[PDB]
Amino acid sequence: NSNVVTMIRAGSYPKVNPTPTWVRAIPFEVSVQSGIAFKVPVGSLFSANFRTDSFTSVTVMSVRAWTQLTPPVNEYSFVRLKPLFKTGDSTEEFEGRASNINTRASVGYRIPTNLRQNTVAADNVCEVRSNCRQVALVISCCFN
Amino acid sequence: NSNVVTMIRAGSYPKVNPTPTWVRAIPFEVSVQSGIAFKVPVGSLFSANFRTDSFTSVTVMSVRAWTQLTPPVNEYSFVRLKPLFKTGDSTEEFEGRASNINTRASVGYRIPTNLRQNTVAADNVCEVRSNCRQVALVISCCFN
Amino acid sequence: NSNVVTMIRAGSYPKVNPTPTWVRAIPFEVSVQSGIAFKVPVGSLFSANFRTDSFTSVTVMSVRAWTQLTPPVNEYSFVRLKPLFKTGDSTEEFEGRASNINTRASVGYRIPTNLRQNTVAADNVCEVRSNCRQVALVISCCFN
Amino acid sequence: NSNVVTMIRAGSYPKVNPTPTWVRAIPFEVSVQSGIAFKVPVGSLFSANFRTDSFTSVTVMSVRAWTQLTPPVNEYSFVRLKPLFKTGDSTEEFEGRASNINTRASVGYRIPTNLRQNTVAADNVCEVRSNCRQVALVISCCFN
Amino acid sequence: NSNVVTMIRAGSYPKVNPTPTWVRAIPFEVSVQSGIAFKVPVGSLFSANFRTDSFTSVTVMSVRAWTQLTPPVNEYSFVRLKPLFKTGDSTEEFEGRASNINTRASVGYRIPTNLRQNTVAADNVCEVRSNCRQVALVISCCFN
Amino acid sequence: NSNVVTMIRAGSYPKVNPTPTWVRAIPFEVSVQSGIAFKVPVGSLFSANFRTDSFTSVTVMSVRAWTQLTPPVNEYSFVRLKPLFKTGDSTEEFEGRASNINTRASVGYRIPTNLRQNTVAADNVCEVRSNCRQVALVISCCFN
Amino acid sequence: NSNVVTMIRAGSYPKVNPTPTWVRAIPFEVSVQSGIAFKVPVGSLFSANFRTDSFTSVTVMSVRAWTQLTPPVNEYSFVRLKPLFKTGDSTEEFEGRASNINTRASVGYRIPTNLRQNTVAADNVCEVRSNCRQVALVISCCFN
RNA sequence: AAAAAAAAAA
RNA sequence: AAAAAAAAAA
RNA sequence: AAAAAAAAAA
RNA sequence: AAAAAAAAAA
RNA sequence: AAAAAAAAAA
RNA sequence: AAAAAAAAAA
RNA sequence: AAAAAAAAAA
RNA sequence: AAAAAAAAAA
RNA sequence: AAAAAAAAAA
RNA sequence: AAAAAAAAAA
RNA sequence: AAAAAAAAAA
RNA sequence: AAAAAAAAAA
RNA sequence: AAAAAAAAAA
RNA sequence: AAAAAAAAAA
Ligand SMILES: [Mg+2]
Repeated sequence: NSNVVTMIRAGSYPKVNPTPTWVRAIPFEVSVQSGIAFKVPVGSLFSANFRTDSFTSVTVMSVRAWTQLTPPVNEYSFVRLKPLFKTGDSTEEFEGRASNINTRASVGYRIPTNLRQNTVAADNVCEVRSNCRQVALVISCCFN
Repeated sequence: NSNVVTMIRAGSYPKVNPTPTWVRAIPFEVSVQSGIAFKVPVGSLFSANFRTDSFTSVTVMSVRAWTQLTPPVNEYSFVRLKPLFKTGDSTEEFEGRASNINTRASVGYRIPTNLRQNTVAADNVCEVRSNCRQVALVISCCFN
Repeated sequence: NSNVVTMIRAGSYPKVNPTPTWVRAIPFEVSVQSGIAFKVPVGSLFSANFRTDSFTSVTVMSVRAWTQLTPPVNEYSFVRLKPLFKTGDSTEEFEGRASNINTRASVGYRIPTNLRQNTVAADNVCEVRSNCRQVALVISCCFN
Repeated sequence: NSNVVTMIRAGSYPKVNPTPTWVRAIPFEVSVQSGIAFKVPVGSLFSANFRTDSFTSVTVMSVRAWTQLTPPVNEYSFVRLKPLFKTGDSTEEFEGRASNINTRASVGYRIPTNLRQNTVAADNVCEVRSNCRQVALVISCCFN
Repeated sequence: NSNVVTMIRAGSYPKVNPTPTWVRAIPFEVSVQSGIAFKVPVGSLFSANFRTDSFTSVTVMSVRAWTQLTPPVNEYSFVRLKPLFKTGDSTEEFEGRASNINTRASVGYRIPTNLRQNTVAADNVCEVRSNCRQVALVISCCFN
Repeated sequence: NSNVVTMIRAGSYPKVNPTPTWVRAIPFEVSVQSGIAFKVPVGSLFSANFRTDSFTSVTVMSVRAWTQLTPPVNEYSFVRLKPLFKTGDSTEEFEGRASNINTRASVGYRIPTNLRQNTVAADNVCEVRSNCRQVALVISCCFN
Repeated sequence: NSNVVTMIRAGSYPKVNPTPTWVRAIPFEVSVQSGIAFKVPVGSLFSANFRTDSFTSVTVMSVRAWTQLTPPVNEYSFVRLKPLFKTGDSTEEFEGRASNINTRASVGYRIPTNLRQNTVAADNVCEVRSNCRQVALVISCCFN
């Protein structure tokens, strides 16, 4: 291959965009109480910690959740997700349970194309229920 | 295709990275004086205006330059690029000229693999000369 | 085939969901006045009569309508449907007419993928007009 | 694909059913005492928690069971299932044991076609034995 | 081919619609001031000048823009487009620049299927920025 | 498919037309006396009710007619169409009759290419005769 | 194709005929009394209402008949045709009956080649019988 | 499956 | 015969 | 797709 | 042999 | 079926 | 390469 | 894709 | 059409 | 050449 | 997919 | 990749 | 191996 | 030779 | 015979 700088024969000025979209997998944790649902706010996805603080909207594609701390004594971990939407909340309760007490439970759901509109910081993604005090989420989304 | 949320059968917690790399084409302008070379600082690529203020290093891959304002009366636009590098500056003067007084002049150079190390805000990309008072740059780079 | 119970060699505890989605064709009637349009509420679709009282949202896919009573003397039955949407109402008036006075008139419309968002009880599906005093609807939808 | 509503050329009024059947996998737990068998009532499957409170009969196809709490000290989890039938109870004791003390034990059984009649709330599905204080069941059935 | 009127053997009365949908490319102009973004209202698309005054909703599919007057002295024309959405505004700034001072600058963007819902007169399509005092827009859209 | 807005690399300003042509099937009704021909005016086709009030000309391609009310006692419906043209009226009498007293009569005629000139609101399409007091027309035409 | 008049290189004066033959399907109605046969006169086919008043002879090829008014209460329509010929009358009674009280009855017969001689106004085609007071006839014939 | 009108593309 | 939902399986 | 009547053509 | 108009057919 | 002049096209 | 108009030809 | 100048190689 | 980054899949 | 909307057809 | 035990069949 | 339930379709 | 976003190429 | 129940296997 | 740098070309 080349070992020196070489000339590019550029032409006209291209179409440009200083502030493009970005397809991402955002990891973050939320704290949960026993037997009480926690609504996950979209605003959690806008943070300098993720290089995403310059965005104001995001299109969520899929949501996956793991338990992040150990469960109560005698119990296996579990986590439930209930999808939420601005045009109408769901009542599905997708649930995963561990089969080894020392292991995370996990579950996720995919959002269909007809429901992939933008959300803003004030919106919510889903409700989380778990017998563990922390749940780790990984959300796949397109920032725009 | 599906019209409702569906279950994902997630497994172990994956490898994650909250602060990933980003391949970009960054557009910005600089002011140049007649007969005086202008050193383009790498720090210009780190700005909230480009969603890149969270990075501190970047690997520049190629530089393209267009004249941005009209040339002096009776002349055609021209722009020159001289590559700069921390381990040793170049003396090439890649030059483009307009063939129509009303049109931009353009030129670019590609940086070879063996010279694609990181730069930081205090470093310089290249020297620009032009008979126009502004030059528009589009730099292809990998933020990391 | 087997005539007795046989063992299943079950494995880890699976992903579960106690409240799944349901793809349905719901049949109900509405009362129509002459010359006056009737707005069909989405809330009609949530009812123990359909096994759907546990849902709060629904994604409507297609609407079909039939006249359910005889037309006025000398007339042939007709029915019109005007689609309604929360992001903006349509002005189409899909219309079916009977070619035999003793026969139902019918018409339907399909909602495109890009408009299949959720609707809740307070929302409306469409407007119905008819010269018959009742209209029977069958709505294809996904409860979620 | 289409971006707007389009007409459907509906025909005669179709055959309809407002209360269809539903093929389901229902997950619930039961409390078990040491040394004592627990009869699992069919009535557990009818509940608003499963969107099934509108059904009065169900045809059970297969039963699967997992231990839901940790076993006694020094022991590995186990669970046994004895199938029950209105025309005559079985004496099989399908049994699963854990090979890791921290792991659920599991077992299931399939009901043959010739024994898939309806069962109502007063009937029983099976007997459960376990050295763990709770057992999680998933039952595959057709509500009708 | 035939030179006279001939008979059609028509059948039963068909499904009809007196107010159908219309796929269109609407051309119009907006006035913009330097350094100020102009929000383009959807209501611009409803006008007798386009035969569209009888619609109240539209699904926007793509937006293209051109500069419509000459740029300031010594400058090349430019135009930026920032998409707007009811469910959440974007921060992209799609930009095109002229390479001959006597030529229009142009740029455009396409709206994805998941974001093609309806918009009414009070909604906005996008923000426009330019150094030219007028910008010509051509919007591909579906009136319904 | 794509889930976010993407750039279009627009070129030169295209050819545009804010007021285009429209191929339509227009349904309307006319009142008829027994034994008396009714001349159907072309102006019926220009109406806000059809989104056509901005057109002043139209090219009729085909005419189809149905009886719209029940026939006199003891009779079967019938309907006759006689084409009219500015350059010379026809004397054809295309006729349809019902074979069931409860059923619409219908007939149609196609206009040949050499006769597809423009007509204006003061022109006439055809003559209608029927033993029913109302006739329903569906005209296929091109508005220009 | 050509858009202007063009020359024909005509030759010798051709064979001509100002009064050609005409294959036609003539529709007309006759009045019938209960229990009485009606002889259909051939003269009914020579009329300005059919553009045939310039013919004095006709060759009848086939005869079809429909009932034209409702039958008496409780009865289904029927119609009978008995062919008549100048060289000798038939005694067949081709009959058709309705299977729905509201629909027309119909029947017809074909005249074989050996019997297709000319007929004039004073001749008869056939005898009609019917329990309906009017019968509609369509006769396929060659005017010469 | 072919065609006309409007839209969009390689 | 293809595709979407819930269930079951090699 | 075949046949009759009228028209036109290689 | 191909086409238009009227008629008839599988 | 080939060619020239004017027009129009993929 | 196909077509229209004028011309010319086997 | 072919050629010249400089460099490197099987 | 090939390659790099992020995302997603059999 | 493929697709959407309106129209027409075997 | 092959085999042993019990059952059943062309 | 095959089969059962509810939905939709050529 | 197929797809989306950003980049680059024939 | 195909199938059901129990057992054993690549 | 393949490649890099500079030049020139279809
Ligand atoms: Mg009937």
